[PDB]
Amino acid sequence: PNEPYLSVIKKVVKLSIPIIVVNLLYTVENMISMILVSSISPSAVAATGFSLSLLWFIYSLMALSYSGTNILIAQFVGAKKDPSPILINGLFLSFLISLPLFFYGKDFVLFLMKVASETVRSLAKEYLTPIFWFIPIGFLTNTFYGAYNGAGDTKTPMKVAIIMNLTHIGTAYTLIVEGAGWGIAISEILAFFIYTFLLIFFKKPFPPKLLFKMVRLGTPTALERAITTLSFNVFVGFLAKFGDKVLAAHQIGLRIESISFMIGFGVMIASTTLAGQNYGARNYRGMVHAVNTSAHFTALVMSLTGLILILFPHYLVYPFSRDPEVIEWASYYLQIVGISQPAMAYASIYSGALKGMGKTHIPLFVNISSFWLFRIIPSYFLLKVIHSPLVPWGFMTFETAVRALFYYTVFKKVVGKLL
Amino acid sequence: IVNPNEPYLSVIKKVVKLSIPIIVVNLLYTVENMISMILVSSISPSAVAATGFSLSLLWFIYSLMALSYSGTNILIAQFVGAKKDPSPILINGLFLSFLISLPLFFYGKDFVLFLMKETVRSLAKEYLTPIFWFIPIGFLTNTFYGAYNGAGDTKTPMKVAIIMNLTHIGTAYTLINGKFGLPKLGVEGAGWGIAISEILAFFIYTFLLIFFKKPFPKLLFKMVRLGTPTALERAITTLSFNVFVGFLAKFGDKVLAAHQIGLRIESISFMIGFGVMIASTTLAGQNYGARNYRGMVHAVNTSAHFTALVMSLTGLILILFPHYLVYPFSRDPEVIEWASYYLQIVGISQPAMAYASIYSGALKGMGKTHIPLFVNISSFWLFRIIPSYFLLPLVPWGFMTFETAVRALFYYTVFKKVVGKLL
Repeated sequence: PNEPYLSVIKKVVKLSIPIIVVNLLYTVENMISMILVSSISPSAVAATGFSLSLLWFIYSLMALSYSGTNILIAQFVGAKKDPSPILINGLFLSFLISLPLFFYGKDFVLFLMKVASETVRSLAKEYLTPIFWFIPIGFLTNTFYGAYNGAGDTKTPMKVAIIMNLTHIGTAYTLIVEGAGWGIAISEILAFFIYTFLLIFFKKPFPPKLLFKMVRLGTPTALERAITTLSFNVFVGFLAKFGDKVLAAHQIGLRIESISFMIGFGVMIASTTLAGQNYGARNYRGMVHAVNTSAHFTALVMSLTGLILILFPHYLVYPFSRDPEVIEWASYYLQIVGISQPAMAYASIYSGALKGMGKTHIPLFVNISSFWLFRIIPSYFLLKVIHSPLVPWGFMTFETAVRALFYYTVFKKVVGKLL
Repeated sequence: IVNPNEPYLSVIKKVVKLSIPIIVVNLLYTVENMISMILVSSISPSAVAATGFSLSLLWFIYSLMALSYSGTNILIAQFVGAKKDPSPILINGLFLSFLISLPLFFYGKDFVLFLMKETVRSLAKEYLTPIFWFIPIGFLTNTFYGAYNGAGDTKTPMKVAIIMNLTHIGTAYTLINGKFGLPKLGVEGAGWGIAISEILAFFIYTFLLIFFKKPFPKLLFKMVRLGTPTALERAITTLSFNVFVGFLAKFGDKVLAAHQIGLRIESISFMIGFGVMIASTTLAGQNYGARNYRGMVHAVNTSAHFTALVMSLTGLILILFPHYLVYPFSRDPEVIEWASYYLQIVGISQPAMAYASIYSGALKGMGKTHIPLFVNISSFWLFRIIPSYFLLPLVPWGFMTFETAVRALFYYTVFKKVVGKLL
């Protein structure tokens, strides 16, 4: 409402560091899994990495189960209303939409893999056979992880994520390509049963025809994620035309940015929860200042981090790559993407804040509508003059800025009609 | 346009007066595609296969075509209904298709070859080179369509469709063969024959709005937010219906022939509902903006049951005489028995395809355009694709029927709970 800086960032950080921890644990989990399957064969690593980096399209439709619950429970707890009929319907919706992935889901993935090699797909079949048996289990765990975030108790998914990733890595270590998928499956079932023992017993998540609501709210994000993975695939294929050495540096820049993506996504889910609990309580002038201060602080954090990127180029990639004409490209990458990290703070906060406010159809109209018009398209037009990979990266950096002043200038006007 | 107490006959005469031009646009297109298939069938078998899979693929490519249509079909309906000036909507709807069709221009011709997984592909190349050349013109023409059925004037797109179809004889029959001494374009002829047909309609279409001021003389985010869910409804259902045809694909070509000919015999007795659906969209839009909610309900309630009677007669014809409808298209007997057993399963659902179509169009007029997205999708899996998976050729078809019958009682209750709370 009008509580000062320290007060609002205390209520933020204590519920945003847990999501940062969860996402960084996911990063560590997948890196250690890459290392675990690296001790098999380059073909096994190819299969595993391609099948994992391809699920961001299947493992991307659960934005219904996640968002349709996260958005509603925030406004319901904010308004002090019983947020019980959403957990039941949230779990029912997750289990309902996870079924078309149980059956014709892995076959869809094999179909997409055909469009690589043939042995790689046959090994990916072994890797995905146990994963798809417990896909509704993963949908339920995701609905839980999206419901605890709405009630303002992210420490519980933090603890459960520590448990789940430890179990994942341990079971994969024991069984190790099929055991690597058994790791995911067993981790998901264990985290799900832990959530169940926490739920019905000590009602810690919480103690019926809003399927319209959560469907209509989660469908836009379910779009955004998949239609962004495809778009970024086009943008990545842009770099494939000129050389394969520069091509493999974007896969390192992925992890370099991954920590900041995880931090911003944590402070995005947190700002989502905050904006939702203020909008539901009919406390709009509260969420204005709340997201304002959260953005002002996360922008300083991101300034510091993206400045680390600029000031320490090679001295973050030495363990990764150690050869000429590589440190140059990853370095120029970081130095170019260093500037556009505060903008990622603003574009994460404001977009996640509208999500909590209910404007879930806005992100795909600021992410997809930005993207092309300012990056990809202008580098798919200029790139016939300058034949160097600095064009897509510099345009990336400029476009994250103009996207960051999309969100800001579409936030001000949305709250105007509210007052 | 219809008041809350017109005696049914009064509107039943004023809905079949308006729906018939839409029915003639939907028909004659059937003849266009039939005659084009035959003309291409006059040459190579690979040409037949390539053209068939192209038109069945250009169904999906055209799913990004409703965004300009649904954006201008619905809006104008309300704008004309609420006696508000709908001209800027017209220009911002025409300029939208063009602007949004160049993504299909340039990188979009090889996209088809990409998705089509040898001579067959090369024949698709000499086919998808001149059509995509004038594809913005076709998008604009479909937007002109949309505008005309929205404003309530469907007879003009009827005449335009007639003249375009007549442009598919000559600029086709000739350009394929070569009576005019012109070189045999081969399959490419069937390309130009489509492309050229748009140009003609463009003239007539771009003529009336200047010379005769058509019927009449920012914020397109509205139009885009309306058109995107319809594009999803027509882009995801195509995909996911192929996941249902995989069910029947497990019995050989003799059942694929049954389903493929069912598509045809169906289509013949399909345009009725799609025409009345566009008409009911227009009616519900023109009454929603005019605050005539009771009259809107009365119109949709009367037209739904009238179309139910018509489709009951139609399904009865399909059930009583299936053998004679398949005799034109099949000589292998087992195919005959499968197609007859199929039409007896569809003809039942025919009356239930009137309520679905009418209520589907009706909720489009009154903004709510995400309804048919999560109504026609959450029904596939839940009722036709899964309950057929757990019981496995009459199981999948008999569940198709009752799915598009439970889609009736689902479209309705939503419609009634939405429209009773309008009052």
